Amino acid sequence: RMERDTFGEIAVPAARLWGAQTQRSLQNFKISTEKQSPELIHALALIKRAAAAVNLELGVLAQDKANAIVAAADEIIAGRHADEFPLAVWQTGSGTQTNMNLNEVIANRASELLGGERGESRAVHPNDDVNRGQSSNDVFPTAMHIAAARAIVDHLLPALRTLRATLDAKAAAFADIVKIGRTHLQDATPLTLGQEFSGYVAQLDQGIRHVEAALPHLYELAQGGTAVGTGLNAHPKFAAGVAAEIGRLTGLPFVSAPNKFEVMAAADALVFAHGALKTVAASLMKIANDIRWLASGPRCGLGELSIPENEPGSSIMPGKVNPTQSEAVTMLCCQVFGNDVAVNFGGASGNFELNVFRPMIAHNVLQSVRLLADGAQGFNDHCAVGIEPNRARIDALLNESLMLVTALNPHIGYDKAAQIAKKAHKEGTTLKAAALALGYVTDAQFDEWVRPEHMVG
Amino acid sequence: RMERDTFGEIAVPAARLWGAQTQRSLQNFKISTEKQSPELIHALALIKRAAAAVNLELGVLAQDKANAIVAAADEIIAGRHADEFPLAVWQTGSGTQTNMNLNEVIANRASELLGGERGESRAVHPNDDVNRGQSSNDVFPTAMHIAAARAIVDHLLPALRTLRATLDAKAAAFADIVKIGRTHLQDATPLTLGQEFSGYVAQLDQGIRHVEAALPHLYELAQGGTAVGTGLNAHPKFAAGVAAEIGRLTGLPFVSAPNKFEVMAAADALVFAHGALKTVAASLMKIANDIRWLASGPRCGLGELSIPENEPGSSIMPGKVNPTQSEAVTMLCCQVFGNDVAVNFGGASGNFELNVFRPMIAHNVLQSVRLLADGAQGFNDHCAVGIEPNRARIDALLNESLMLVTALNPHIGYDKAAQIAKKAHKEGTTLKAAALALGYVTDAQFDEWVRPEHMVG
Amino acid sequence: RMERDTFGEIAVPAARLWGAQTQRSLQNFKISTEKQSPELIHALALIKRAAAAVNLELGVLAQDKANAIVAAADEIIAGRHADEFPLAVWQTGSGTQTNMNLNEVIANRASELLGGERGESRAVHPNDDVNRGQSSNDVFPTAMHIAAARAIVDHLLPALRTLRATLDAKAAAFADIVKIGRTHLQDATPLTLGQEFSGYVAQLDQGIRHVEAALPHLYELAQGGTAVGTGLNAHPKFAAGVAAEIGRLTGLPFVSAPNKFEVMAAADALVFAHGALKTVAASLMKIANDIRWLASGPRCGLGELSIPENEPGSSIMPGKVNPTQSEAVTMLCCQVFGNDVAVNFGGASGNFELNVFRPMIAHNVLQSVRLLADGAQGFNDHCAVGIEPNRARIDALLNESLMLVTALNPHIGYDKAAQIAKKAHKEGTTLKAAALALGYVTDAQFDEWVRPEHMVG
Amino acid sequence: RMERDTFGEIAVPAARLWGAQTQRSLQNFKISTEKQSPELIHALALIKRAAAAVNLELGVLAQDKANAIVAAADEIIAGRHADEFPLAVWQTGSGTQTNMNLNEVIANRASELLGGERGESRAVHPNDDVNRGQSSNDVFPTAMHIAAARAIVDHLLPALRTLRATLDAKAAAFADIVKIGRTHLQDATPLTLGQEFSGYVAQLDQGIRHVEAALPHLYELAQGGTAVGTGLNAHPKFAAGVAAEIGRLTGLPFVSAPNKFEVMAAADALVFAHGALKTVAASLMKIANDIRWLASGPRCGLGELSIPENEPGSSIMPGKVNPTQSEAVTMLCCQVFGNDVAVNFGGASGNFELNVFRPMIAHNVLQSVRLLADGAQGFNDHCAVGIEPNRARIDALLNESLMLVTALNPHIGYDKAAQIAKKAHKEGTTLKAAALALGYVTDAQFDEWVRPEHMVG
Ligand code: NA
Ligand code: NA
Ligand code: NA
Ligand code: NA
Repeated sequence: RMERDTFGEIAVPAARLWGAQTQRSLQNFKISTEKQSPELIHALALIKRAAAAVNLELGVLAQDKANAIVAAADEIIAGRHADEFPLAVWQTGSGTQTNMNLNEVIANRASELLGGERGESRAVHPNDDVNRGQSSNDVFPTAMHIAAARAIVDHLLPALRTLRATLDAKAAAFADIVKIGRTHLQDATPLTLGQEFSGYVAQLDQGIRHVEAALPHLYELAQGGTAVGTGLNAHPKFAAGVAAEIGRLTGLPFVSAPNKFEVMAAADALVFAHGALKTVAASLMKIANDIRWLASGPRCGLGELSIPENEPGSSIMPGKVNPTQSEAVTMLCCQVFGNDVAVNFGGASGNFELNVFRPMIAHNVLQSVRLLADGAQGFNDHCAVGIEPNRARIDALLNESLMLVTALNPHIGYDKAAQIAKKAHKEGTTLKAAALALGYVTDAQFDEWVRPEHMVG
Repeated sequence: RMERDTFGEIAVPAARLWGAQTQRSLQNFKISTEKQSPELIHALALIKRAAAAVNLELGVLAQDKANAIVAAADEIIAGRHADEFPLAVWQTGSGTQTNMNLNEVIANRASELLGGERGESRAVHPNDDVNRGQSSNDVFPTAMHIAAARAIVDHLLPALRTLRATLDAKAAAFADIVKIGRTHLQDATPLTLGQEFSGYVAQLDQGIRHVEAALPHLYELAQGGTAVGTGLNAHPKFAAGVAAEIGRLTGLPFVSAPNKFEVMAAADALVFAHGALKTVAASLMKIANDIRWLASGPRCGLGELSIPENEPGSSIMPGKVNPTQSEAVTMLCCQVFGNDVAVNFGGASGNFELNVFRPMIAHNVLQSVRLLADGAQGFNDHCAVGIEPNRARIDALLNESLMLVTALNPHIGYDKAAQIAKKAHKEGTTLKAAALALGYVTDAQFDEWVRPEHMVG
Repeated sequence: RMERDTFGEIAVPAARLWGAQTQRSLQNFKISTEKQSPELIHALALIKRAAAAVNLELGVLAQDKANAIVAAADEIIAGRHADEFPLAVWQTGSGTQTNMNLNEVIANRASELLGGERGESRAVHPNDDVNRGQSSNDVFPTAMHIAAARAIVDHLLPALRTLRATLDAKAAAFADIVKIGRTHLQDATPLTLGQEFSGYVAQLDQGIRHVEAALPHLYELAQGGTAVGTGLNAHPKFAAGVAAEIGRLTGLPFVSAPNKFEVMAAADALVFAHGALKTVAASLMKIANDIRWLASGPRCGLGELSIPENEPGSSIMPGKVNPTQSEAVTMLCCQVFGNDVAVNFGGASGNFELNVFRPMIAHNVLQSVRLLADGAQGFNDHCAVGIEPNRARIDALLNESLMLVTALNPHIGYDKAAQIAKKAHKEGTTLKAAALALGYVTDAQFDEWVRPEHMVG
Repeated sequence: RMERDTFGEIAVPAARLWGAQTQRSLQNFKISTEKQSPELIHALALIKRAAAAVNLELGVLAQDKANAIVAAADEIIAGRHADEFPLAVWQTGSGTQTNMNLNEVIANRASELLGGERGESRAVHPNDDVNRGQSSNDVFPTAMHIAAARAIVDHLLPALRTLRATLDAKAAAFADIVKIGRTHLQDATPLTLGQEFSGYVAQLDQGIRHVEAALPHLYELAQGGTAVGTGLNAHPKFAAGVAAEIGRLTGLPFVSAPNKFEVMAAADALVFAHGALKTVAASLMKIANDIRWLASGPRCGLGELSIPENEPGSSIMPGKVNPTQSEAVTMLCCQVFGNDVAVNFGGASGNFELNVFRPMIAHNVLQSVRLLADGAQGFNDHCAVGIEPNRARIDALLNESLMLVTALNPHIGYDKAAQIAKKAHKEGTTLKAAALALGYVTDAQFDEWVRPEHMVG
C-alpha cells in the first residue's frame, strides 16, 4: 500500500504495520544489523499505553481510540509484533525514528481493531492520537529509564539472587573442607573451601546492593518535559499521571523527574546504572575464573573441583571437562567492560537541552543487563549447582605442601620449623619425613601438633 | 528427526539442517540474543570449502563427498542458509560449538546433494569428512583472521575511499571560500573552507594507511596448527595448501602463519586491527562533529553549511535540519571505542596454548568494521555529497569579526591596530567603523589593506 | 649506613629513614615515575597509628614503643616525610614493598624519638613492632578503602557542593532570562537560562548522591583478615579494635568487613566507587562543554555567556577569552574514563585469596578523586562564579529566530503560522516582517501574541 | 623578583628561572599533581633549539641570542633544570601555558649566558626571540610527535628487542623439553617448552613491527602551520628548515607534515601509536601471566618453571617465590588499556582548527611508552633471563597424564585406547598400569609405542 508523510508518498508492504516515515527511513540507515531491543520497544509501547489511559482519563482522547491504542500496545508487549520494528540503533540520536515506528504501528493496528484499515484511511493518527501530549524528546529518555529499571528488577536481580543462594548452599556444605590458600598464585595459609566460597557469596550480596543503588535515579521519568524540558504544550496533569500509570503497570515506584532538564540533557542515570553493572562484571569474572582454575586438569592443573560436563566429550578424552560456562561468563564480562566505555562517551556528550547519543546508550545498557542476568542464570544452572569437591586431591595438596610447618612454631620454635621446611623443599619430601629425619619431631608429635582443622580461625 | 552424539540422541526439527550437538547446545546457552555474524559463518564455510578441495587434491577425500561439501559451503556463502546457525556468541571460548554447527549443517546438506537424507543415515560425516584434517582450535582463529581481513578490504576501505573522494571534491570546490578559523571554540585566524576540508581528507588518507598496516598480520592463518600449534595429526601439506586455496578464493595474500603457537595462544592481530579501527573512529567523530556544528542553526548556531534533509520536516519548522547522519556516526564511533576495550580484555587473557575469548573478540571486531564501513558510506551518500556553503553567512561572520585587524599592523603598527579592535569590541561596531572613528584609516585604505583572500597562506 | 634484611646487608643513605628492603627494592623496580600517592601513604600511616594504639590498649605492645610509633605516624600524616617513600606504583601487586616502606620508616623514626639511632641498632622493629598483628595482605586493602573514602568525603564532596551552590545561585539570578533552546545543535523551543542551569545543578545533586552510595562498602575494612582472610594469628580483638580506632581518628563510620575474604580476594568497593566517579565525570564534561560553547566567540560563536579571563590576553585580541577551565575539566574527565578501565581490568583479575593488582587500582581511584575535586573547585573559582549573561545577544538570537512562530498558532492557525516561518526563512527576514508582508498579523498583534516570557512553562 | 605580563607584575622566586605567565598560572591550576613529563619538556626544548638554529641560518635572529638560546635548551635537555617546569598537565588544552614556560625559562637562562640578568631587564625576549616564528598551536603538536617517536625508538623498541632475544635464547635451550599442553586450562596435546616460548618470541616480533608501523605518521610535524594550519606569518623556509634540523638532532626522519590542518585539528598519530602500544600490552599481559602460572607453587600450583627470587623471602617459607615482575607488568598493562581510552576520548574531541585535549593525550601516550619499556626491561632483567625448567616435575605431569593415550591408537585402535584412558581415570592409575591390567599392552610395548618426543611435530 501507499502511506504518506510530509515529503510525499511511499510504498509499504501490505504485510507490515509501520508507515511512511519508518519505511522512508528504513532506506536512510542501512547501518550494520543491530536493531532496537525488544525490551526498549516494549518500554516505548508501555508509554503509549499509559499516555492513552491518562489522556482518556483527562477527557482529551476518545474512548474508542484509547481502548484500541491500549489493546495494540498490549499486543506489542506480549511479543506479537516482533517483525514490525525494523530500524537500526544507528539512527536519529534522539530515537525519533523509533518513536515514530511505535506511533505508526500502533495507529495502523488500533485502526484494524476499530474495524478500519491500515494506511492513509486509518481512524487513529500516529502523531495526533498515539503521540498525543508527548514529544520524541521526552518519550525516549523515559523509555530508557523504564527499560533499564525493569530489566534490572525482573531479570538481573533474581538471577544474581539465585546464583548467590546456590554458592551459599555450597559454602555451607564445604565449611569443613580444609584447603591450601593461594596468594600471588603461590601456596599460602589454609582456609576452608566454604570460606573461599563465602567470599563469592559476599561479592554477590555487595553487587546486588550496588545495583539496587541505581534504581532511584532510573525511576525518575522525563515524560512531560516535552521538547526541551519546560513542559510547554503538555497537559498540566500529564507528567504526574503518566508516571503514576507506569508505576501501576510495572509495580515499581516510577515518579516524574523533579528536574526534566537533567534527565533530557543527560542520561546520567544510565551511566551510573552501568557503573553498577560493570562492578557485577568484575565480581563474576573473578568467581567464574576461580572456579575454572580450581577445576582445571584432570591431572596437570589444580584439580580441587569437578564441574558438570555440559557438552559431550570424547570417550578417548576422559575426564577432560572444558569449563564452557566460565568461558561464556568471562567473555560477556569483557563485553560489559567495553559497553561501559561506549555508554560513558555517549553520556558525556550531551549538548544543551538534549543528549542525542540515546539509542547507543540504551543498546549497551540493556545488552549488559541481559548478558549478566542470563550469564549468572546459566552459570548457576549448568555449573554452580553441580560443583563437587575432589576431597582426596584437596587433602593431598594440603598435607604435601610446605605451608603447615607454622603449626610447629610453638613446639620447637621458628628456627627449627624453618629448618624442617627448607629440608623438605630441598629433598622433595613431606614436612613429616624431614621432621623425623632431623630428629626434631616424632611421628606421634607431628600428628598431634599439625592440625589443619585448627588453622582456619 | 532424531540426531545423535556421544551423549545420546536428541530431536532436531525436520526443517533444520544442524545436528545433535548444535541442538543440544542450543539449550545450554540461552545467553542474550547475539549470534555469530554472517561474515564469520561465511569465513568458516570458506575454510570448509578450502579443506575439501585440498583434501581432494591430496587424495584423502572422495570426490563425490568433496564436491558435495564444496557445493554446500557455497550455498552458505551465498546467504541461502541464514536460519541454520542459531548459536550464541556467548558459547565455548574456542568457538567449538560453532565449528560443529558448520560441520553438521554442511554434512546434512552435502548428504542431500549426494541423493541422501539429513540425519543419522547421512553419507557425509561432520567430524570425519567436513572437519577432516582440522581442529576447532585452529579453524576458529583462521576464520577470525579471514573474516576481519575480507571485511576490511571489501567493505571498509572502499567506503573510506568513497567518502575521501567526496570530501576532496568539496575541498577543491571550496578552495576560494575564506572563513573565520576557530581554536578553543573562539574566533581565530582565517583559512579557506577548502583548507579545513583538506584536513578531513588527510585524516581519511592517514586512516586508510593505518588500517592497511593491520592486514599482513591478519593474513597469517593458524590452519594446520591442530590442537595446540604443533601440527600433530595434520597432513604435512594441509597448512600450506589450505592457505593457498583461501588466497585463491579471496584474491588476498593469505599465508600459513610462520608461528602457529602465536596465532592460537593469542589473537593479537585482531587487537592491532581494532587499534586501527578506533583510530578511524576518532577521525570520523571529529569530521562528523565539525560538519554538524558548522551546519547548526538555522539562526542561533554557526550557520556556515547547509546539509541535506534526510527525513521529513515540519512545514512550521523550516529550516530546522537535524544532522541525523552525524548523530549515527558519532554514536557508532562511541560503540567502536567500547568494542576496543572488550577486544583488549579478551586479547590480553589467553592462557597457555589457546586464547578462549574468541567469539567475543570476533563479534566486536566485525561489528566495528561494519559500523565504520556502513557509517562512512551513509555519511557520504546522505550528507557529504550534498554539503553546501552558506556563502553570505560565512562572509558576514568573517568581515564582522575582530580577527582581520592584524592586516592593519604593517600600515599603522600593532598599537593602533589593537586600539581599533578594543574600540570595535567595546562599542559593538565593525573594525572599519572604529577605524574611521579614530581617524586611523580611511574607508578606501581599509578596503585596500584588509584583504582576507591574502591572509590564508 | 648499612641496614640488613634476610638476603644480607645494603647501604642506605644516612639522610633517609627507610631500611634494607625499601633500599633493595628501589633498584628492582625502576619502572616509570609514578609513586604511591601521599593520600595512600597517609592512610597506611593511619593504620600503623591505630594498630599501635590498639596493641597498647590490649597490653601486647610496650607504651614507650607505642607512643613513639604513634608520634612517627603523625609526622608522616602531617606531611613531614615526603621524601621517605620512593617506591613505584609498579611493584608487588599486594603492596607489600610499600607496607615494608612504612614499617621501616616508622621504626627508624620511632627509634630516634626514643633516644636511639636509625638502622640495625634501633629499638623499634619494623616487622615485630610496627607491623605487629598485621599482614601486608590485609593492611593494603584496608589502606585503599580508607584513602578512597576520606578523599571522597573530605575533598570531592565539598568541592561538588561548592560548585553546585554557585550554579544554583546563577540559576536563580538567570531565572527570568529567556533564551533559544538547542536540540541536536539546532534552534529549538525556548527556556530560561536559569532552567538550563538548573539542569547542571540537578546533575551535581544526583552525582553527589551516587558518590555517597559508594561509601558504605568502602567503610568495610579488611584489617584482621591476616594472610588469607581467616584471621589466623591475629589477636581476637584486633579487627574490631583497629576499625573503631580508624573510625575515631577519621570521624567516619569505618567497620570491620563482615566478610574478610571478599575485601581481600577482590577490590570491588573501589570498582564501584570508580563507577560513581565516572558518572560525575560524564556530568562535569557536559557542564564544562555547554559553558564553553555558550561563551564561544566573541563574534563567530554562540556568544550567550561571558566568562572570566584567567590568563592575560593580547591587547590586539580582545575579546578572545579561551575557556581554559573547561579545557582542564574536559581533559581530566577523559582521564577519569580511562582510569575506570584500568581499575576494572585490575578489579576483575583477582585470583583465589588475594587480588594483587592493588597499587594500580589505588593509583587510579585516588587520582580520579583528586582530579574531579580540584577540577570542580577550580572550575568554580575561576569560571562559574563569574559567569555573566550577554543579555542583548541572548535576546537578539531569541527574537530573530524562526522558533517563536508557534505563538501565532492559536490566533491564525498552524498553516498561516507555518507560511510565515517559511517566508522569513526564504527571504532572510524576521518573523514579524514576513507576517506583516503576508498581511496575516499587524505589528501590534505580533507584540501582543508573541510573548517569549509565556513560552517557558 | 618582579616579572611582568600584559595583566601587570607578579613576584617570582629569585631561585626560579620561569617568568610572569608561568608564575601567574601556577596559581590558576592547582589541579592534582601530574606535571608535564621530562620527555615532553625535552621535546619542546628541542624545538626551541631547532628554531634558534634555523632562525640564525635564515638571518632573522642575532647570533649571540641564537647561541645563548641553543645553550639554554641544551641544559634543559641534559636534565639540568628539572625544577623549572611546575605546571600541571590539567592546563590550557593547547599546551600554551607550557610553551610559555619553555619560552620564559630559556629567555631568562639565555640572558644569564649573555652576561645579563633574569627578569624584566633580560636581553632575550620569551615571545619575540625564543618563540620567534612559532605559535603555541603548532609547537605543542610538534612536541607530542617528537616526544612519542623518540620514546618509541630509543626506549621501547630496544627493551622489546632485549626481552625478545632472551625468550628466544630460552626457546632454543628448551627445544627438547616435552610438556603437557593446556587449552581451556585443561590437560591437552603435548608440545615442547621451547615451542611455547617461541609463541612469546613471535608475539614480541609482531608487536615490534606494529609499533614501527606508527612511526611514519608521528614523523610528520605541524611546525610551520602557525595559528590555524595556513602558515600565515611564518617565514616561508621555517617549516622545512625546522623539520630537517629536528631530523639532524634526533637521527630520525622527521618531515614537515604534508597537511598541517590534519596534525593540528587532530592528534590521530598519537591515537594510532597508542593502538600499537595496547597491542604490545595484550601480548605482555599473556606472557607475564603464563610465566607466573607456570612457576606457581612450590607444591599446589603448576610447578613447571622456577623464576628468580627478587626480594628476600622468609626462611620458614621456602620455596615460596612471589612473581613480582609479572605483577608489575600485568598491572602496567591494565594502565595502558585505561590510558588508551583517555587518548581515544581526547583524540576524538577536536573542534575545527585545533584539538585542545593535548596535554592529557601526551601524558597518557608517554606514560604508556615508559611503562611498557621499563616493564619489558625489568621483566627481562629480573625474571626472564633466570627462568629455569623444573624438568622432573614437567616430565611427571606429562607421563602421569591421560593425554598420551592417543599414541596407542595405531596399535590397538581408538576403542581400546579410549578404554584404557577411562580406566586409568576411574581408578586413579597411570595409563601404563591400566593398559597392563586390561591385557591390551605389555610394559615393553607401552614404552616402544608411547613416545612423547615423537608427538610434537
Ligand atoms: Na626459635
Ligand atoms: Na606600534
Ligand atoms: Na490551520
Ligand atoms: Na577401534
